[PDB]
Amino acid sequence: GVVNQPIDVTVTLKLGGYEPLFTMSAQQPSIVPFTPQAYEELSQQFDPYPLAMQFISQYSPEDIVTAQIEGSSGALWRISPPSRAQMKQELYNGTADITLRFTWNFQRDLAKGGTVEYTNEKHTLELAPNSTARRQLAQLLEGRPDQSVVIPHLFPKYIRAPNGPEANPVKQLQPDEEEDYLGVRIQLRREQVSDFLEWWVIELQDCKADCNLLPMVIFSDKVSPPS
Repeated sequence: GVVNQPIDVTVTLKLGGYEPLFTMSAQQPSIVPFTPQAYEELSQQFDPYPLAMQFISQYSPEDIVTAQIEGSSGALWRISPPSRAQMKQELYNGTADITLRFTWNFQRDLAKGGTVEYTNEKHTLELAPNSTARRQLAQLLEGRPDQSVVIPHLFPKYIRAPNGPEANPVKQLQPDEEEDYLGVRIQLRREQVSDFLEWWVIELQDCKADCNLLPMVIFSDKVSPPS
């Protein structure tokens, strides 16, 4: 088989039908293949768990990458003034759930082999009305720069990029599913020029050394040569 490494990893964070808060596309050299050191460290992390190790042993270091996703959105927030107001009101006053969606889409090079260029999926959370996170997110719109909100269980760190179009978080490494996804801290950045440019910034809640990066670990099944 042939290594089938993503050449683009694109992720988004979107609240309801509002203009997406955060978009980012990682490409070379932000897509970092595992070294034997990385593979050893991953193996040490999951050593106590035979199920996890059985999954990991199916992959060579070359089959695994860390997408070092920049947490500052790649684009200015596009939202119109009335929709920004509607979003604030819905967050605060809405009586229905509001969906928060984190998407990922991995592009592959078909010239190497394989048949399915993109493989993707998403994780969604329903933010209940009047919930603390929902009110805190709404509060960020007031533009106090020191403020933030943590959304628990939003970022699936370990994802498989198989030959087919559906890229699921790896259950063997995240056996409690959503409960094993990482918390994400969200902030709104503003620069004075509707008299402010706005963009959103996310980081892993427990980030330490490189809070600007959200490292997504992607296991790619090998592919057959082209035909």
